[PDB]
Amino acid sequence: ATYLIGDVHGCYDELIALLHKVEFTPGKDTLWLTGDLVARGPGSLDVLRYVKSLGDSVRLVLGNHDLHLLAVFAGISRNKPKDRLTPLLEAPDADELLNWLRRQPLLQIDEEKKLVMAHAGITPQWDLQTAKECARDVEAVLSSDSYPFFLDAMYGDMPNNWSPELRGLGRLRFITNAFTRMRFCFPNGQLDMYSKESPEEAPAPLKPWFAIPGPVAEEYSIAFGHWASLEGKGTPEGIYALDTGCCWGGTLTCLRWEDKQYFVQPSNR
Ligand SMILES: [Mn+2]
Ligand SMILES: [Mn+2]
Repeated sequence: ATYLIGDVHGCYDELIALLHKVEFTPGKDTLWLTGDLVARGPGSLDVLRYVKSLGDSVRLVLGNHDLHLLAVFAGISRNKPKDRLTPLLEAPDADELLNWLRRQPLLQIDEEKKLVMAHAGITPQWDLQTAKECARDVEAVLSSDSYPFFLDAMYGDMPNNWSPELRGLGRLRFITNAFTRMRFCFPNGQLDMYSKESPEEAPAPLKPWFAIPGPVAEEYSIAFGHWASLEGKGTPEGIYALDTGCCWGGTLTCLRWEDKQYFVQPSNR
C-alpha cells in the first residue's frame, strides 16, 4: 500500500501511532512524507533516525523547516529555542543524519500513480519539465560540499515571478520559495511571501496557488503539506493538503492512495 503523511514536525509518537494504525509494513508498503520532519515537536532526532532507517520504503521531500535545520547545523542561522532542535544538533550521529537529509529531493514524481509531491505544492507558472529541472538545480547545491553557501543565499522573498531567464541567486531563491514556502498567488501566478492565514481570511486578489490553473495540476494529482491554516480543507479534486497541524495541537493525517482513505492521529499536546 501507499501512504502519504503531512508535516510531522518532530511528533514522533503521533507518527508511530498513525503508522501502527495502518500497519505500515516496510518492504510491502511505501511512505510518502511532505517534509518539515523536524522542529516545534519534541522528537526531531527520533523522526530523522526512523525515516532515514526506512530506506527505499520512504519518499521524502524537504520543507522549509528541514532547510532551516540544515542552516543552523552549518552555522548559517541562529538556533531558536522554540524549535527544540538542540538534541538532534548535539547528537553523536548528527553529521550522518543531516548529510543524509540534505541529499533528499525537493520533488517526488510517480508516473504510474500520476502523483506529484512537494512541500508547498507546484506553482502554476511551472510545467512538469521545469519543476523537475529546478528541483535538480537546488538538490545539486544542497548535496554538494559547498551547501552552506547556498543555505546562506536562500533567504529572501524576491524575485517572486518565474522566468526561465532567471539566473544565479534570484533563480535559486525563487525555486526554494516556490517549493517550500508558497501559499498564496496573485492572478498572474506571482508568489506572495507574507500571508500565512486561511483562504477565507486572505486579502484581495490573493488566491491559493492551487486555485490557479496550471499544467502540472491538470495532468497530475498533487500532494503537499506546509499550509497548516488550510487545515487540509478546501482543495479542488486532485489536490491533497495533508498538513493538519500536529505540532500545533491539531492532528497528523495519513492518506492511503489505493482507496483514498484517510486516517488521523490526534496530537498529544
Ligand atoms: Mn512548511
Ligand atoms: Mn509545517
